[PDB]
Amino acid sequence: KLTVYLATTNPHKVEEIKMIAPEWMEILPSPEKIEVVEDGETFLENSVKKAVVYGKKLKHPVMADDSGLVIYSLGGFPGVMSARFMEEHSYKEKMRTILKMLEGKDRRAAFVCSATFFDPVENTLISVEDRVEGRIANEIRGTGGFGYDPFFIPDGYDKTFGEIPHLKEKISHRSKAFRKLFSVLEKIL
Amino acid sequence: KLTVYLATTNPHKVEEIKMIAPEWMEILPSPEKIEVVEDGETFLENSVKKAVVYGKKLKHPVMADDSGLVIYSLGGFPGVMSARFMEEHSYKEKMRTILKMLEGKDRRAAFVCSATFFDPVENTLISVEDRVEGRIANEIRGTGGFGYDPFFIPDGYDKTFGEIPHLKEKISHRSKAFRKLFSVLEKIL
Amino acid sequence: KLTVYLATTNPHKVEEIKMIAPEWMEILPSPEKIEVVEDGETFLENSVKKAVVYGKKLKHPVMADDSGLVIYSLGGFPGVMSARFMEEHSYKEKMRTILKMLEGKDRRAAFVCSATFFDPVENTLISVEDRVEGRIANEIRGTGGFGYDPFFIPDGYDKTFGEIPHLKEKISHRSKAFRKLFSVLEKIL
Amino acid sequence: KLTVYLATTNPHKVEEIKMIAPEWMEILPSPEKIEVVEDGETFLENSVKKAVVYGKKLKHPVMADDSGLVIYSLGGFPGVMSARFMEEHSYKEKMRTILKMLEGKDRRAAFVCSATFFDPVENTLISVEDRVEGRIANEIRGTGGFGYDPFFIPDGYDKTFGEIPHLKEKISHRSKAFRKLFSVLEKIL
Repeated sequence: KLTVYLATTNPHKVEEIKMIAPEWMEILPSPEKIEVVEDGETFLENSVKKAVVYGKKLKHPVMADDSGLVIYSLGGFPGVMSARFMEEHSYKEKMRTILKMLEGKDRRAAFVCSATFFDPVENTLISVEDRVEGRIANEIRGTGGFGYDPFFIPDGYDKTFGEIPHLKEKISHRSKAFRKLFSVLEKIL
Repeated sequence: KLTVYLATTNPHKVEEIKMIAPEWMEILPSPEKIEVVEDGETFLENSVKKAVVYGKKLKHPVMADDSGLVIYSLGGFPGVMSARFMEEHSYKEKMRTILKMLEGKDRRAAFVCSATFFDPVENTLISVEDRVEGRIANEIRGTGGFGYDPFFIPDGYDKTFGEIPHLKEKISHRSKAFRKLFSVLEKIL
Repeated sequence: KLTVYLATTNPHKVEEIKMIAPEWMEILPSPEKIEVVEDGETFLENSVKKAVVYGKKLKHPVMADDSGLVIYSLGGFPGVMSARFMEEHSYKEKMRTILKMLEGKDRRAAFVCSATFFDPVENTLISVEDRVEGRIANEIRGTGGFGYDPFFIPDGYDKTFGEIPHLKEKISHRSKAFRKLFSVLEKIL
Repeated sequence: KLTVYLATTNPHKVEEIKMIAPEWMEILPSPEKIEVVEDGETFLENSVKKAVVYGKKLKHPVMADDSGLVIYSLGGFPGVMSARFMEEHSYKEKMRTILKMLEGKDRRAAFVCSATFFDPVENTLISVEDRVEGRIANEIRGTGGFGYDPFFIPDGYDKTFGEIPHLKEKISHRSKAFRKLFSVLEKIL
């Protein structure tokens, strides 16, 4: 009933969103990789920018995601630099480095997702945020998920998202933010 | 029940929004004039920018408005330059100049408003657009309203908004866009 | 000695710049048309933005030009909107429309050019501006040059740049701005 | 001959720049602290942005400095985030944390400075960059200078800038970048 483009060519993000989409939404990947300067100070600003840039180009409803790992004891690092930090290195190398940063520090953290819908015909924009609170593990565990998953333990669990990646579908920042978005869209469309 | 700041110090805009607010919303003017570079290509982009800048500063829910006159035969001019065009001149001078531009041209036009709500605590942003279609009068008539009102005739009428300013409350771009916003907020908050 | 790309495919700008380039500089139009959102409030900001985006992509020295017509009695219009104003219409139609706007007004104006050099390897950026003062003619005359040239008469002359395009090399905003830029470069290279 | 405002109240930058300024230039810290969103991906973009915003407001020539520490094995971190990284913590804590990140890694680094002059009356903008190559020490040493100075050892020396701050005037990124800028200015003023 509604076909919507995603404003990301990140395969892990497309998979994760497709698997929680409502029965009434056909989610397609953008058929063009569009350049976006992601220079927002916050996830919301980057999610909105991407949504707007893709929507103006495609002239069709789009959704975007800007997301990140926030470690409270490190001033919220890496945050909006989650991908850009050590971007030519593997996530395993990034996690080993961040584990060294946290020696002697409080390990509380969150993954945060800002999910944005833009219809460029009507000029309706809806952006909502959600998060999964947790803590950084003391070592990397598992190879499931992607990115920082193998050292993030969600609230309520003792295993990392690398160890129990199936739980992302229920409790991740992305699943929660996009379900929050879908709920709004069900009300207003 | 909800106190919301407006992200505009324009007195005419504050009046117009206050008079259509729902009984559950207390609308206050921003207690600080905040500088915003309005460099968006579209009303939506400027409405979002203002909402975000004020919201991040005030740390409290805000709404913004970016609005303009769009004349189809003049490529949509003045559009986002509605205020900036001849800004040191009176609106009477602006209208006399635009009347000369339109000699021999189709007079169809619209006022367009993008109304944006941002809650910077939750990071929820909602933006919606609406419009009042009409035509440019052949001369300036009346002193009601503000800005280009005295030469804009809405669809369904033969008088300008300068002549019948009371109708803005029912049919203007601003009344319609903000009511559309309020409707969404009633559903999701 | 120095090959430089120009951040425009506007053939008139290319020709105009090539015709005053010093013997030590080879000028090439950019072989890739790079998208830049030209949202600067001034010619300098748009010129810098173009230089930086193009240089970052090309990884080679570039120059950029942002130029426009500034009519003082119209608050500086069209200014940075010189191209975007009625962009789907011919400059002939844009001039006819502007002539109607100017009836009864002061007719003084200037063309303004901001010329920018950027070397992305060294991270050296140099931007200089110049202008040619004049007046708007009562009618369009000549087909020489480009853009608004056929209704702009430079001080010291009674013919438009449409009529005397050969004089642009000597007196235009673009010739003066670029010569100023090349002078700087000659000193510091 | 020329009075110039500096677009910073950082007293160390002020002192450092004043101590190498030529006899013909009077440097004044900006008497108004002007808000700039420093969202550039590079030092040059942030330096230019600051120069332009401050100059537009002050309506007088200004210079700006955007500088940072670039550690190559950390993908160039902290880079443009040099200040923003753990901004609520002391540089001592930031250095301790970075030391932990670097355990077992290549320890090469550079300080980089982009120095920009802007004359808003003429619309002349000049930006030049320089750097000092070095390595990160195994421990924090000295309290001289500012920021990351106490764990950065410039090539040719065995002491940190914390230990030998007097040498910054001669060899630092900021001294070289500004001297390069003043050389240009001496030629073209």
